[PDB]
Amino acid sequence: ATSATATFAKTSDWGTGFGGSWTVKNTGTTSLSSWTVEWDFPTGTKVTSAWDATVTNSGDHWTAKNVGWNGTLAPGASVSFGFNGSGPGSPSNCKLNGGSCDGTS
Repeated sequence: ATSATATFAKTSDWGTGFGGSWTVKNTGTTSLSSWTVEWDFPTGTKVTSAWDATVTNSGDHWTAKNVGWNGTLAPGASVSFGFNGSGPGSPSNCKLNGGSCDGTS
């Protein structure tokens, strides 16, 4: 609502592998620049490969960025990015844009 919102989704899991599908939507807020969605991966999990989004890691915390080098986007738009990780696929602590996430957590 009058801001940036995101939601978690499932792509496809093959036995032990799972396909993460995050949804990013920036509408309402002023002119944007880039979207950075990060979360905590307590349970045995790790993004082995990421597409359309550079997923990084740091100990027990993870983050996903795409325009972290240009940061040039409009105040209104919607984009999604998927990836493949080895584990359950049940991420938590959905915080993006410095602590922001609706319709999920």
